[PDB]
Amino acid sequence: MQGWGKYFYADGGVYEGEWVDGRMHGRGTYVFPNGNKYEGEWVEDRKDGYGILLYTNGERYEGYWHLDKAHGKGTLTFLQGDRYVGEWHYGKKHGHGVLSYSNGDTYDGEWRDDDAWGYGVLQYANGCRYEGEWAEDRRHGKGLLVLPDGSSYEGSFAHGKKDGPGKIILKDGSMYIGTWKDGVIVGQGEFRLSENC
Amino acid sequence: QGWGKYFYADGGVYEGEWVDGRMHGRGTYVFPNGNKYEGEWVEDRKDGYGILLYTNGERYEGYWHLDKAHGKGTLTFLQGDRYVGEWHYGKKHGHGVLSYSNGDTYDGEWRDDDAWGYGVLQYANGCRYEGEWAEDRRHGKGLLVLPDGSSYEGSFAHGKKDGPGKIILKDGSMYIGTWKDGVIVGQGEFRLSENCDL
Ligand SMILES: [Cl-]
Ligand SMILES: [Cl-]
Ligand SMILES: [Cl-]
Ligand SMILES: [Cl-]
Ligand SMILES: [Cl-]
Repeated sequence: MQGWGKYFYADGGVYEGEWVDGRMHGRGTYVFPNGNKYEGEWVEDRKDGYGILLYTNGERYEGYWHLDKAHGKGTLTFLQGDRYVGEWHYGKKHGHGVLSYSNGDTYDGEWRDDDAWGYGVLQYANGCRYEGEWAEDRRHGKGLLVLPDGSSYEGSFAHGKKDGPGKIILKDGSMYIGTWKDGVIVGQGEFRLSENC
Repeated sequence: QGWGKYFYADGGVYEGEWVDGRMHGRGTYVFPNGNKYEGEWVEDRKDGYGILLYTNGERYEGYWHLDKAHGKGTLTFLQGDRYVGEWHYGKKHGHGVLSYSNGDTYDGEWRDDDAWGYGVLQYANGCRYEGEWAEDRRHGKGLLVLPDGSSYEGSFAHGKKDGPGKIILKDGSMYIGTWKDGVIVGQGEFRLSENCDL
Protein backbone atom coordinates (compact mmCIF):
# COMPACT_ATOMS: atom_id res chain seq x y z
CA MET A 1 0.00 0.00 0.00
CA GLN A 2 2.54 2.44 -1.38
CA GLY A 3 2.96 5.28 -3.85
CA TRP A 4 -0.27 7.11 -4.60
CA GLY A 5 -3.73 5.55 -4.89
CA LYS A 6 -7.30 5.73 -3.62
CA TYR A 7 -9.04 3.57 -1.03
CA PHE A 8 -11.19 3.06 2.08
CA TYR A 9 -15.00 3.18 2.09
CA ALA A 10 -15.25 2.59 5.83
CA ASP A 11 -18.67 4.04 5.14
CA GLY A 12 -18.51 5.91 1.86
CA GLY A 13 -15.35 7.66 3.06
CA VAL A 14 -12.85 7.86 0.20
CA TYR A 15 -9.27 8.73 1.03
CA GLU A 16 -7.15 9.64 -1.98
CA GLY A 17 -3.51 10.54 -1.37
CA GLU A 18 -0.07 9.19 -0.60
CA TRP A 19 0.37 5.94 1.33
CA VAL A 20 2.86 3.90 3.30
CA ASP A 21 2.24 0.35 4.60
CA GLY A 22 -1.55 0.63 4.59
CA ARG A 23 -1.36 3.89 6.57
CA MET A 24 -2.19 7.25 5.04
CA HIS A 25 1.05 9.22 4.95
CA GLY A 26 1.97 12.34 3.01
CA ARG A 27 -0.52 14.80 1.57
CA GLY A 28 -3.94 13.43 0.79
CA THR A 29 -7.61 14.25 0.97
CA TYR A 30 -10.45 12.44 2.74
CA VAL A 31 -14.15 13.16 2.33
CA PHE A 32 -15.72 11.55 5.38
CA PRO A 33 -19.22 10.02 5.70
CA ASN A 34 -20.34 13.26 7.35
CA GLY A 35 -19.44 15.14 4.20
CA ASN A 36 -16.58 16.81 6.05
CA LYS A 37 -13.51 16.84 3.82
CA TYR A 38 -9.93 17.18 5.07
CA GLU A 39 -7.27 18.20 2.51
CA GLY A 40 -3.80 18.28 4.01
CA GLU A 41 -0.85 16.31 5.32
CA TRP A 42 -1.11 12.93 7.04
CA VAL A 43 1.11 10.85 9.30
CA GLU A 44 0.13 7.19 9.76
CA ASP A 45 -3.67 7.33 9.48
CA ARG A 46 -3.94 10.62 11.44
CA LYS A 47 -3.88 14.18 10.13
CA ASP A 48 -0.50 15.56 11.17
CA GLY A 49 1.00 18.74 9.82
CA TYR A 50 -0.83 21.38 7.87
CA GLY A 51 -4.32 20.72 6.58
CA ILE A 52 -7.73 22.27 5.89
CA LEU A 53 -10.96 20.60 7.02
CA LEU A 54 -14.28 21.91 5.69
CA TYR A 55 -17.34 21.17 7.82
CA THR A 56 -20.71 20.32 6.30
CA ASN A 57 -22.57 22.99 8.29
CA GLY A 58 -20.16 25.66 7.06
CA GLU A 59 -17.23 25.79 9.49
CA ARG A 60 -13.65 25.71 8.22
CA TYR A 61 -10.37 25.13 10.06
CA GLU A 62 -6.99 26.11 8.63
CA GLY A 63 -3.81 25.15 10.45
CA TYR A 64 -1.54 22.49 11.87
CA TRP A 65 -2.74 19.11 13.14
CA HIS A 66 -1.17 16.50 15.39
CA LEU A 67 -2.62 13.07 16.16
CA ASP A 68 -5.81 13.92 14.23
CA LYS A 69 -6.66 17.06 16.24
CA ALA A 70 -5.91 20.76 15.90
CA HIS A 71 -2.48 21.33 17.45
CA GLY A 72 -0.24 24.34 16.89
CA LYS A 73 -1.15 27.50 14.99
CA GLY A 74 -4.50 27.34 13.22
CA THR A 75 -7.36 29.52 12.00
CA LEU A 76 -10.99 28.54 12.63
CA THR A 77 -13.51 30.53 10.57
CA PHE A 78 -17.22 30.37 11.33
CA LEU A 79 -18.62 31.69 8.06
CA GLN A 80 -21.59 32.68 10.20
CA GLY A 81 -19.26 35.49 11.29
CA ASP A 82 -16.90 34.23 13.99
CA ARG A 83 -13.17 33.98 13.28
CA TYR A 84 -10.38 32.66 15.53
CA VAL A 85 -6.65 32.92 14.75
CA GLY A 86 -4.20 31.52 17.28
CA GLU A 87 -2.72 28.49 18.98
CA TRP A 88 -4.45 25.16 19.57
CA HIS A 89 -3.72 22.15 21.79
CA TYR A 90 -5.34 18.88 20.66
CA GLY A 91 -8.58 20.31 19.31
CA LYS A 92 -9.06 23.09 21.89
CA LYS A 93 -8.17 26.79 21.85
CA HIS A 94 -5.05 26.95 24.00
CA GLY A 95 -2.21 29.44 24.12
CA HIS A 96 -2.58 32.86 22.48
CA GLY A 97 -5.26 33.78 19.98
CA VAL A 98 -7.67 36.46 18.79
CA LEU A 99 -11.39 35.96 18.14
CA SER A 100 -13.82 38.17 16.22
CA TYR A 101 -17.32 37.46 17.49
CA SER A 102 -20.44 37.81 15.36
CA ASN A 103 -22.03 40.11 17.96
CA GLY A 104 -19.15 42.59 17.47
CA ASP A 105 -16.94 41.65 20.42
CA THR A 106 -13.22 41.02 19.88
CA TYR A 107 -10.88 39.15 22.24
CA ASP A 108 -7.07 39.18 22.41
CA GLY A 109 -5.32 37.15 25.09
CA GLU A 110 -4.57 33.71 26.48
CA TRP A 111 -6.67 30.55 26.34
CA ARG A 112 -6.66 27.20 28.14
CA ASP A 113 -8.76 24.20 27.07
CA ASP A 114 -11.04 26.13 24.69
CA ASP A 115 -11.72 28.84 27.32
CA ALA A 116 -10.46 32.37 27.80
CA TRP A 117 -7.98 31.81 30.63
CA GLY A 118 -5.11 34.02 31.75
CA TYR A 119 -4.57 37.60 30.60
CA GLY A 120 -6.77 38.90 27.80
CA VAL A 121 -8.53 42.04 26.60
CA LEU A 122 -12.08 41.90 25.23
CA GLN A 123 -13.53 44.89 23.36
CA TYR A 124 -17.31 44.59 23.77
CA ALA A 125 -19.60 45.73 20.98
CA ASN A 126 -21.65 47.74 23.49
CA GLY A 127 -18.63 49.90 24.43
CA CYS A 128 -17.34 48.39 27.57
CA ARG A 129 -13.81 47.06 27.54
CA TYR A 130 -12.18 44.60 29.93
CA GLU A 131 -8.43 44.32 30.56
CA GLY A 132 -7.67 41.71 33.18
CA GLU A 133 -7.38 38.06 34.10
CA TRP A 134 -9.69 35.20 33.18
CA ALA A 135 -10.56 31.72 34.39
CA GLU A 136 -12.93 29.26 32.70
CA ASP A 137 -14.02 31.71 29.99
CA ARG A 138 -15.18 34.30 32.57
CA ARG A 139 -13.63 37.36 34.20
CA HIS A 140 -11.73 36.09 37.24
CA GLY A 141 -9.08 37.81 39.32
CA LYS A 142 -7.88 41.38 39.02
CA GLY A 143 -9.15 43.40 36.09
CA LEU A 144 -10.01 46.82 34.73
CA LEU A 145 -13.42 47.40 33.15
CA VAL A 146 -13.98 50.67 31.29
CA LEU A 147 -17.58 51.56 30.49
CA PRO A 148 -18.75 53.39 27.33
CA ASP A 149 -19.35 56.45 29.52
CA GLY A 150 -15.60 56.52 30.19
CA SER A 151 -15.75 55.66 33.89
CA SER A 152 -14.14 52.43 35.04
CA TYR A 153 -14.03 49.79 37.75
CA GLU A 154 -10.72 48.27 38.77
CA GLY A 155 -10.68 45.51 41.35
CA SER A 156 -11.22 41.80 41.74
CA PHE A 157 -13.57 39.57 39.77
CA ALA A 158 -14.96 36.10 40.44
CA HIS A 159 -16.87 33.95 37.93
CA GLY A 160 -17.66 36.87 35.63
CA LYS A 161 -18.92 39.39 38.22
CA LYS A 162 -17.37 42.10 40.37
CA ASP A 163 -16.22 40.42 43.59
CA GLY A 164 -13.74 41.46 46.25
CA PRO A 165 -12.08 44.83 46.82
CA GLY A 166 -12.36 47.42 44.09
CA LYS A 167 -12.37 51.08 43.15
CA ILE A 168 -14.78 52.70 40.70
CA ILE A 169 -13.47 55.96 39.23
CA LEU A 170 -15.84 58.40 37.53
CA LYS A 171 -15.26 60.72 34.60
CA ASP A 172 -16.06 63.55 37.05
CA GLY A 173 -13.01 62.48 39.07
CA SER A 174 -14.92 61.10 42.06
CA MET A 175 -14.30 57.61 43.41
CA TYR A 176 -16.13 54.89 45.30
CA ILE A 177 -14.00 52.37 47.19
CA GLY A 178 -15.64 49.31 48.67
CA THR A 179 -16.06 45.57 48.41
CA TRP A 180 -18.19 43.53 46.02
CA LYS A 181 -19.58 40.01 46.26
CA ASP A 182 -21.15 38.29 43.23
CA GLY A 183 -21.46 41.54 41.27
CA VAL A 184 -23.18 43.60 43.99
CA ILE A 185 -21.98 46.27 46.41
CA VAL A 186 -22.37 45.47 50.10
CA GLY A 187 -20.51 46.41 53.28
CA GLN A 188 -18.90 49.61 54.46
CA GLY A 189 -17.67 51.77 51.60
CA GLU A 190 -15.98 55.09 50.97
CA PHE A 191 -16.98 57.74 48.43
CA ARG A 192 -14.72 60.72 47.70
CA LEU A 193 -16.16 63.65 45.75
CA SER A 194 -14.12 65.80 43.38
CA GLU A 195 -15.14 69.11 45.02
CA ASN A 196 -15.47 69.95 48.74
CA CYS A 197 -17.25 73.28 49.40
CA GLN B 1 -47.14 118.95 75.29
CA GLY B 2 -45.02 120.60 72.62
CA TRP B 3 -41.42 120.94 71.52
CA GLY B 4 -38.23 121.67 73.40
CA LYS B 5 -34.73 120.41 74.14
CA TYR B 6 -33.56 118.64 77.30
CA PHE B 7 -30.11 117.79 78.68
CA TYR B 8 -30.17 114.79 81.02
CA ALA B 9 -27.52 114.30 83.69
CA ASP B 10 -26.27 111.27 81.74
CA GLY B 11 -25.08 113.51 78.92
CA GLY B 12 -27.96 112.38 76.74
CA VAL B 13 -29.85 115.05 74.82
CA TYR B 14 -33.41 115.06 73.48
CA GLU B 15 -35.17 117.65 71.34
CA GLY B 16 -38.55 117.17 69.73
CA GLU B 17 -42.23 116.88 70.56
CA TRP B 18 -43.50 115.87 74.00
CA VAL B 19 -46.77 114.64 75.51
CA ASP B 20 -47.55 114.61 79.25
CA GLY B 21 -43.86 114.90 80.09
CA ARG B 22 -43.01 111.92 77.88
CA MET B 23 -41.20 112.04 74.54
CA HIS B 24 -43.96 111.63 71.99
CA GLY B 25 -43.96 112.47 68.29
CA ARG B 26 -40.92 113.42 66.25
CA GLY B 27 -37.68 113.89 68.14
CA THR B 28 -33.94 113.31 68.20
CA TYR B 29 -32.00 111.68 71.04
CA VAL B 30 -28.21 111.30 71.10
CA PHE B 31 -27.39 108.90 73.93
CA PRO B 32 -24.47 108.92 76.35
CA ASN B 33 -23.42 106.00 74.13
CA GLY B 34 -22.97 108.35 71.24
CA ASN B 35 -25.90 106.55 69.65
CA LYS B 36 -28.22 109.09 68.02
CA TYR B 37 -31.84 108.16 67.35
CA GLU B 38 -33.97 110.20 64.96
CA GLY B 39 -37.58 109.18 64.44
CA GLU B 40 -41.07 108.88 65.85
CA TRP B 41 -41.71 108.45 69.57
CA VAL B 42 -44.58 107.18 71.72
CA GLU B 43 -44.45 107.65 75.50
CA ASP B 44 -40.66 107.83 75.87
CA ARG B 45 -40.06 104.87 73.50
CA LYS B 46 -38.88 104.49 69.92
CA ASP B 47 -42.09 103.69 68.05
CA GLY B 48 -42.84 104.15 64.38
CA TYR B 49 -40.18 104.94 61.82
CA GLY B 50 -36.68 105.85 62.95
CA ILE B 51 -32.96 105.64 62.21
CA LEU B 52 -30.46 104.69 64.93
CA LEU B 53 -26.83 105.49 64.11
CA TYR B 54 -24.20 103.89 66.34
CA THR B 55 -20.82 105.47 66.94
CA ASN B 56 -19.11 102.18 66.04
CA GLY B 57 -20.64 102.09 62.55
CA GLU B 58 -23.96 100.26 62.44
CA ARG B 59 -27.20 101.90 61.32
CA TYR B 60 -30.79 100.68 61.69
CA GLU B 61 -33.50 102.16 59.47
CA GLY B 62 -37.03 100.89 59.93
CA TYR B 63 -40.10 100.71 62.12
CA TRP B 64 -40.01 100.60 65.92
CA HIS B 65 -42.46 99.44 68.55
CA LEU B 66 -41.95 99.57 72.33
CA ASP B 67 -38.37 100.82 71.82
CA LYS B 68 -37.45 97.72 69.80
CA ALA B 69 -37.07 96.94 66.12
CA HIS B 70 -40.47 95.77 64.89
CA GLY B 71 -41.75 95.45 61.33
CA LYS B 72 -39.74 96.03 58.17
CA GLY B 73 -36.23 97.31 58.81
CA THR B 74 -32.68 97.36 57.47
CA LEU B 75 -29.60 96.98 59.67
CA THR B 76 -26.06 97.33 58.31
CA PHE B 77 -23.32 95.93 60.50
CA LEU B 78 -19.74 96.34 61.71
CA GLN B 79 -18.54 93.88 59.08
CA GLY B 80 -20.75 95.31 56.32
CA ASP B 81 -23.50 92.73 56.76
CA ARG B 82 -26.89 94.02 55.61
CA TYR B 83 -30.20 92.62 56.83
CA VAL B 84 -33.46 93.49 55.09
CA GLY B 85 -36.59 91.83 56.43
CA GLU B 86 -39.21 91.61 59.13
CA TRP B 87 -38.43 92.17 62.80
CA HIS B 88 -40.26 91.20 65.98
CA TYR B 89 -39.26 93.21 69.07
CA GLY B 90 -35.54 93.45 68.34
CA LYS B 91 -35.10 90.00 66.78
CA LYS B 92 -35.01 88.90 63.16
CA HIS B 93 -38.34 87.13 62.77
CA GLY B 94 -40.38 86.29 59.69
CA HIS B 95 -38.76 86.66 56.27
CA GLY B 96 -35.45 88.44 55.72
CA VAL B 97 -32.29 88.54 53.63
CA LEU B 98 -28.84 88.77 55.22
CA SER B 99 -25.79 89.47 53.03
CA TYR B 100 -22.62 88.70 54.98
CA SER B 101 -19.35 90.52 54.37
CA ASN B 102 -17.69 87.15 53.70
CA GLY B 103 -19.76 86.97 50.50
CA ASP B 104 -22.45 84.57 51.70
CA THR B 105 -26.06 85.72 51.55
CA TYR B 106 -29.08 84.09 53.19
CA ASP B 107 -32.71 84.42 52.08
CA GLY B 108 -35.36 82.64 54.11
CA GLU B 109 -37.41 82.37 57.25
CA TRP B 110 -36.40 83.51 60.74
CA ARG B 111 -37.66 82.80 64.25
CA ASP B 112 -36.32 84.56 67.38
CA ASP B 113 -33.25 86.02 65.64
CA ASP B 114 -32.35 82.57 64.23
CA ALA B 115 -32.56 81.07 60.77
CA TRP B 116 -35.44 78.65 61.29
CA GLY B 117 -37.68 77.10 58.66
CA TYR B 118 -37.05 77.15 54.93
CA GLY B 119 -34.24 79.32 53.61
CA VAL B 120 -31.72 79.58 50.79
CA LEU B 121 -28.04 80.27 51.50
CA GLN B 122 -25.63 81.06 48.65
CA TYR B 123 -22.12 80.45 49.95
CA ALA B 124 -19.26 82.63 48.74
CA ASN B 125 -17.36 79.51 47.59
CA GLY B 126 -20.01 79.08 44.86
CA CYS B 127 -22.38 76.75 46.73
CA ARG B 128 -26.12 76.88 47.40
CA TYR B 129 -28.19 75.28 50.15
CA GLU B 130 -31.97 75.01 49.68
CA GLY B 131 -33.59 73.41 52.68
CA GLU B 132 -34.90 73.85 56.18
CA TRP B 133 -33.17 75.31 59.22
CA ALA B 134 -33.57 74.89 62.96
CA GLU B 135 -32.04 77.27 65.51
CA ASP B 136 -29.75 79.01 62.99
CA ARG B 137 -28.35 75.74 61.58
CA ARG B 138 -29.07 73.49 58.60
CA HIS B 139 -31.58 71.01 59.95
CA GLY B 140 -34.13 68.81 58.23
CA LYS B 141 -34.38 68.03 54.54
CA GLY B 142 -32.06 70.00 52.29
CA LEU B 143 -30.48 70.15 48.85
CA LEU B 144 -26.81 71.17 48.78
CA VAL B 145 -25.46 72.07 45.33
CA LEU B 146 -21.68 72.08 44.83
CA PRO B 147 -19.83 74.23 42.27
CA ASP B 148 -18.95 70.87 40.70
CA GLY B 149 -22.46 70.50 39.33
CA SER B 150 -23.20 67.52 41.56
CA SER B 151 -25.59 67.80 44.48
CA TYR B 152 -26.39 66.25 47.83
CA GLU B 153 -30.02 66.01 48.86
CA GLY B 154 -31.06 64.30 52.08
CA SER B 155 -31.31 65.34 55.71
CA PHE B 156 -29.14 67.58 57.90
CA ALA B 157 -28.72 67.76 61.67
CA HIS B 158 -27.11 70.68 63.52
CA GLY B 159 -25.39 72.00 60.39
CA LYS B 160 -23.85 68.81 58.98
CA LYS B 161 -25.00 66.03 56.66
CA ASP B 162 -26.89 63.58 58.84
CA GLY B 163 -29.43 60.88 58.05
CA PRO B 164 -30.35 59.38 54.69
CA GLY B 165 -29.12 61.21 51.62
CA LYS B 166 -28.26 60.94 47.94
CA ILE B 167 -25.20 62.35 46.22
CA ILE B 168 -26.06 62.69 42.53
CA LEU B 169 -23.29 63.70 40.13
CA LYS B 170 -23.27 65.53 36.81
CA ASP B 171 -23.35 62.10 35.10
CA GLY B 172 -26.57 61.07 36.79
CA SER B 173 -24.69 58.36 38.65
CA MET B 174 -25.62 58.58 42.32
CA TYR B 175 -24.46 57.34 45.71
CA ILE B 176 -27.21 56.44 48.18
CA GLY B 177 -26.48 56.07 51.87
CA THR B 178 -26.67 57.54 55.34
CA TRP B 179 -24.66 60.22 57.10
CA LYS B 180 -23.69 60.88 60.72
CA ASP B 181 -22.13 64.26 61.60
CA GLY B 182 -21.25 65.13 58.02
CA VAL B 183 -19.31 61.93 57.26
CA ILE B 184 -20.31 58.72 55.49
CA VAL B 185 -21.61 55.91 57.72
CA GLY B 186 -23.46 52.64 57.29
CA GLN B 187 -23.85 50.70 54.08
CA GLY B 188 -24.39 52.42 50.76
CA GLU B 189 -25.28 51.71 47.17
CA PHE B 190 -23.69 53.28 44.09
CA ARG B 191 -25.62 53.39 40.82
CA LEU B 192 -24.00 54.12 37.46
CA SER B 193 -25.43 56.33 34.74
CA GLU B 194 -24.26 53.93 32.00
CA ASN B 195 -23.20 50.31 32.43
CA CYS B 196 -22.25 47.21 30.45
CA ASP B 197 -24.64 44.72 28.88
CA LEU B 198 -27.67 45.70 30.96
CL1 LIG C 1 -17.17 37.18 32.04
CL1 LIG D 1 -20.67 42.58 37.17
CL1 LIG E 1 -17.23 65.37 33.63
CL1 LIG F 1 -25.25 75.74 59.67
CL1 LIG G 1 -21.52 68.73 56.08
